[PDB]
Amino acid sequence: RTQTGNNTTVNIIISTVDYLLRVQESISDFYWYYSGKDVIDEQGQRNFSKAIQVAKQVFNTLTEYIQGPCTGNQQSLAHSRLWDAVVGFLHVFAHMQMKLSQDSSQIELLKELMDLQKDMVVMLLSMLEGNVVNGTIGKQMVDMLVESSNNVEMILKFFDMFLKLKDLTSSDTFKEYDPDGKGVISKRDFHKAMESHKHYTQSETEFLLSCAETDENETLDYEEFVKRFHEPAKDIGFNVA
Repeated sequence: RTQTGNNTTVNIIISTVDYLLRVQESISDFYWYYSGKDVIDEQGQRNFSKAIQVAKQVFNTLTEYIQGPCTGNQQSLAHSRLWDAVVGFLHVFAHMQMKLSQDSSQIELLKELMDLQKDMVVMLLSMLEGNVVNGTIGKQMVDMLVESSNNVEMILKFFDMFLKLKDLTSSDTFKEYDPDGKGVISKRDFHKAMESHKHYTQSETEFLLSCAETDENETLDYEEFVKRFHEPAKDIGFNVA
């Protein structure tokens, strides 16, 4: 952050967040390109992977900067332009978290994006390490969240809609629909399960059915479905909470 002895000082902490802000804008533009189109091609999916890797590394560098309650680094990044990058990533996450889930060919991209979200939330947690009551960092973070209100609402609804999935699949009402231990429920019986659960609204039920991949047998493995959509929700949502 500061080279005391040297005549001239260069703020690497601010240069890193400037690069993060540039790369987040690039990712947002590339998403806006790939928004209207139904399916993402292989080249686009690979470019997303490389950009997500770069952003993940930058986030890890920043969180390594701001651990060991480095007060100077924390204050500098609080006054820097990090909040714009965070509010951009929040929008990108909130929309791709709708979009990639419906398609069954973007599982790897979805995992990369949910890992990037976890790292961003970890850096946000490290931002508040050793916080004081009514702190400037807390106030700026609340302002950033308020600016990104809608995206946080959609992310939190997505997380809840899949956190209730474990309770649904471990409930006895599901066991009487599937009395066998094979774990491959039919798509028809799965919809009857969502209807009987009556903890899921019609929109949530139809979205979960759409996001459920089924083979030519018209049956899906609910075990694999929950084992794909539950743990990322759990680990990211715990840090958000």
